[PDB]
Amino acid sequence: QQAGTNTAENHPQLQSQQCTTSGGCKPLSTKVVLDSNWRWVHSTSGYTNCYTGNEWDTSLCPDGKTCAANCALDGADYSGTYGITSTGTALTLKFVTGSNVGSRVYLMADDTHYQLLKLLNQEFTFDVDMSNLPCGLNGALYLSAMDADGGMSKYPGNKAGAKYGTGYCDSQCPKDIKFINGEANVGNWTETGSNTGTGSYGTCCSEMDIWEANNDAAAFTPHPCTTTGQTRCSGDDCARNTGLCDGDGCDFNSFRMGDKTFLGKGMTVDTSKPFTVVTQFLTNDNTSTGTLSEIRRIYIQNGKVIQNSVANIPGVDPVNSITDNFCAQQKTAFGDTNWFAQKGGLKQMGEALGNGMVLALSIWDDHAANMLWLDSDYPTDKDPSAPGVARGTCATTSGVPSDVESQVPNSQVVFSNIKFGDIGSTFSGTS
Ligand SMILES: OC[C@@H]1[C@@H](O[C@@H]2O[C@H](CO)[C@@H](O)[C@H](O)[C@H]2O)[C@H](O)[C@@H](O)c2nccn21
Ligand SMILES: *[C@@H]1O[C@H](CO)[C@@H](O)[C@H](O)[C@H]1NC(C)=O
Repeated sequence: QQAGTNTAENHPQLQSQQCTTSGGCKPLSTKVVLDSNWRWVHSTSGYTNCYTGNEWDTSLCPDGKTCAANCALDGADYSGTYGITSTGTALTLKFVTGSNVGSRVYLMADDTHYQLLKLLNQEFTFDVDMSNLPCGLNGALYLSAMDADGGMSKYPGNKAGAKYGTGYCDSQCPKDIKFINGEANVGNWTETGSNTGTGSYGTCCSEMDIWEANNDAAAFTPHPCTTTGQTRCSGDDCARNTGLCDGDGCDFNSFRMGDKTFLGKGMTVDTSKPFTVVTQFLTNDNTSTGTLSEIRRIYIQNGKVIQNSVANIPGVDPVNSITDNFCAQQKTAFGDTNWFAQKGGLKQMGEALGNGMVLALSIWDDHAANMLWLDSDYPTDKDPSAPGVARGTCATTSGVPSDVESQVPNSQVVFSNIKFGDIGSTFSGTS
């Protein structure tokens, strides 16, 4: 895609902190940038749309390469169009803004580079307010193995780069991404919604879901892929689980793991109020070259340090962190194939983490499964009483996009106090 000039692109500021054991925490002047899929796409020589609603202009975009040459991504009115605002340290992502639904942004080191986080033997910490984020919604904070420049160096067809949020990929190998590898994904374009469609290509990469949640339920989930970095896929390579990527991931959702009173409104982690979420990525030898061996989670709310809930499933060790063993036990017990292990487990996830990954923050609803996998029973044809079926208390009728968009359009998530660095250094304790 080309870079458009009709609308100035000003990235909202979102300060983060980098922390070390000896030096404590220091501010970084990071910013956020809207993902390219949400942007206006128009002719380089004017104002004519290359994409309107859910279809491409066949004149400007008769094929992927011609499209990318003819078409520019342009600047965004963050608040006005997409309901994205920042105080400078707190990011608010609103659900529905006019005809726009949801958003995704990436943390930037500067105006043309994503911040590249390397979190092996490190921790990531943030605050979240989900008080206005109900059933059916997902306020997500996660890592994707994108390139810092959004693919600009890799793909001659992409002259827009990170400044315009290009180069997305994740473990779902999404085919609804409009620009991939510097070409518009116009092949066999198929409408899937009023403003969405899919093309013949997907874009795959390893993904660490630090946070996927609403005020009813939350999950953290590593997703390894056999690839290395952002990879365009075709055919069965795009297929979830059987292809390049572990789309299911190895998830830890406290409720799914058999503790139904740990997280939610008025629970130990009280989702009706803001709280702090710490995620630590431990290696076997406590070095940044070691193998990722454990993902720990600690919560802080009202000054109280809250350890992660314990798994309570027959045939699963009662642990409270993600490990390769936990993952094998959980998959066996829930009846899910361990695609996680097949794609290389924590070691592969950690290799991705070590290579550096981009922070994404997003609010979305779910046209495929109504977010039932997050906060309800899933699959909808399995016995709810079976280990792993029940993930939340939301009704199985919840999360229909047309429903939530009508019913709770002003839902929002607020992500704040972003910090990362040495294990045990982004928060402190005392008696
Ligand atoms: O909830 C755990 C997974 C779930 O993956 C989840 O899908 C979501 C939608 O793509 C992703 O955002 C999550 O990161 C992923 O872990 C599968 O979509 C579901 O079919 C299933 N069945 C059993 C497990 N799971
Ligand atoms: C690594 O650190 C953990 C603390 O989280 C400690 O229990 C363990 O003994 C350490 N391992 C080595 C080899 O230093």
